[PDB]
Order: sequence, then structure tokens, then C-alpha cells
Amino acid sequence: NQVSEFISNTFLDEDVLAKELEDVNKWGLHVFRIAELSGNRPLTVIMHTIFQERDLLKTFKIPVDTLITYLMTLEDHYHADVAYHNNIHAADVVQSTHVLLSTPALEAVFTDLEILAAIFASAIHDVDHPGVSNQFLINTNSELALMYNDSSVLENHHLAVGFKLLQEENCDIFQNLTKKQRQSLRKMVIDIVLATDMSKHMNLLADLKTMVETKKVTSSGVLLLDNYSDRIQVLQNMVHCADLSNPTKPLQLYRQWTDRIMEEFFRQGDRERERGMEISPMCDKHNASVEKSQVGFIDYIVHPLWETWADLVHPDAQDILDTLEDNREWYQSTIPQA
Ligand SMILES: O=c1c2cccnc2n(-c2cccc([N+](=O)[O-])c2)c(=O)n1Cc1ccncc1
Ligand SMILES: [Ca+2]
Ligand SMILES: [Mg+2]
Ligand SMILES: [Zn+2]
Repeated sequence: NQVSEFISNTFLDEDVLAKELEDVNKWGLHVFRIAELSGNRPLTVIMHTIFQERDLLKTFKIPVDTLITYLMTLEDHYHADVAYHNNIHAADVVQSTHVLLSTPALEAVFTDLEILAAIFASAIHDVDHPGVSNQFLINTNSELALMYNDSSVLENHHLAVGFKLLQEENCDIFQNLTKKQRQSLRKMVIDIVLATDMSKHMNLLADLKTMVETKKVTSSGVLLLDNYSDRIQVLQNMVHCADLSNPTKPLQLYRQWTDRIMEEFFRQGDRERERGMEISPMCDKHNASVEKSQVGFIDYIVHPLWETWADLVHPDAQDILDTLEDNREWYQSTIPQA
């Protein structure tokens, strides 16, 4: 019910560190550990690793100094105090995108500019998040909502901040891209981050299902994507899967994310209570069925998405999907009884 209402109102329209960074290609990287070892700089060290690993600095003539400055600055603009939508969630999504990009079924499909674009999109997609929803911002007549006219209010903001930070001294990581390259990347990045607006979930999902229904493959079984709308769609869904990936992670990672999000939600609901507003679903700490809420979230949102993605990249996502089902199974066993 409040699970039903949440859903309907959200998804509808130096040595140790290096050893841990060796898991950069693995689903279920200990991102919270990397955060601790890096002095709360997971996004920087993770992003830097991915860029060396994918050879992106040579390809795009990005000086490492420029990459590191930009990343440190970007990471600075994620909020200290926000429990979920912080630099660790950013790092997490980036590295999840990284792994999904490297999937066999997608081998040699995307250009380096597209790879660069999905990884950058990931890195910036929640920057300067205040730890409250679009609907909160809309209902409280906030300056951000006025500015962007009630539409993808936060996702427009993240975009604007992430590109704005390029303009600082020695931060222009796209300096050696051509004008054509730069426009192409800018377009792709905007399309992706705006696709992270949760309210678009069902729209995205419908499209992904059509991509699977109309799937064409080479004789070696690799995905054939011959138009821009098809390839940007695949990257939107990929980055959206990365964003709804927490339930698909090893359970000790999953439980931390769940705790952190609930604490961000309760933090909002406190604000709603101080303002005399009706507290949003899943935001009332005095009345929140967490276990049940996760079984619903998986059943109606996460598994549908991931099951379709798994179809698209068959069988590259099977272990991911097996973890998700096991996780669902755990939370189910934990549902409190009278
Ligand atoms: O990634 C997670 C998420 C990650 C871990 C745990 N739970 C999450 N939930 C969640 C939390 C409480 C209740 C429900 N529900 O469906 O009733 C879902 C979520 O909605 N998302 C996606 C999301 C993240 C941030 N804002 C809105 C939605
Ligand atoms: Ca960990
Ligand atoms: Mg977001
Ligand atoms: Zn996010």
C-alpha cells in the first residue's frame, strides 16, 4: 500500500587501496572500503582507475593532472551530509556502468566517445543532490523547481553543475576533443542523466523491452545497434540499471545501501513533519515496513528491469540476476510476523 504508493509516485510519469582497486572489473566491488582507504575519495580513485584501464587519457589526450583536478572538484560537490546521494553512490554507479560496458554481448559495439560519455554521465548524475526528491522540491515551492519548471528538476541541475565544473582552471577534461566530438558527448550525456529521472522508469523499461523484441546479433552473437536512437537507448538503460543495481549486489553491500537510503528518506519526512506537510510514503520513521518495501521494490521495479537487461545481453547478466533473486529471498524471510 505505502509500498504501492511509493512505487506509483516515484517510478511513473596506498598499497591496500591498490589491491582493492584490482577488483574494479568485478560486480560487487567493496566500494565502502575503497572510500575508507582513499580518505573519502572513492569517485576520484575509481574514476582514475577506469580511465587508465580503458586507456581514455591517451585516446582523448587528457592530462592526468586535469583529470584529477576535475574529479576532486566534482567529488567536492557531492554533499558530505547526505546519507545516500553522495560521492560513494556516484563511485558505485560509475563502476557498475564500467562493468556493464565490458559485457561480452556488447563487445566492440560502442565507440570510445560513447564509453567516455556513459562513464562521465554516471560520475556527475547526482552531483549537488540536496538529499530530497523532485516532488519535495516541487511541493515546497523551491527555487530549483521554479527554475526548471517542475521537470526533471534535480537531473537538469546535476547536469548543469557537472558541466559548469569543467570551466574551472585546469578542469577541462574535454579540452582536446574536437568540436564535433564535444557536441556529440554533450548531447549523449544530457540524454543519459535525464534518463536517471526515476519517474521515467516505465518509459525506459518499455523501450528496453522493444530493443529485446527486435534484437539483432552478429554471427558471433554480439549485439547489433546500427542507429543512434538505439545506442543512446541502450546507454540510458545501462546507466539506469547501474543506478538501480543495489539489490543485485552482494547482500552486505545491499544492506548498507538500504540503510542509507531509508535514513535519507526519514530525513526528508522529518522536514515534511516540521512543515506540517503530509509525510511521503517510506519517509515516516515511525511507520516504515522496510523488509516488505524491498520485496515490492524488487518484484515490481528492479527484477523487471534486470530481467529485460539480462535478456538483452544473454547470458552475461545471469549471476547478477541470481544474486538479486537470492537477495529478494532473504528480505522475504525477514518479513516480520504477528
Ligand atoms: O536505489 C534504490 C534503493 C536502493 C536500496 C534500497 N531501497 C531502495 N529504494 C526503495 C526504498 C524504500 C522503499 C522502496 N519501495 O519500493 O517501497 C524502494 C529505491 O527506491 N531506490 C531507487 C531510488 C533511489 C533514490 N530516490 C528514489 C528512488
Ligand atoms: Ca564494502
Ligand atoms: Mg538521481
Ligand atoms: Zn543515482
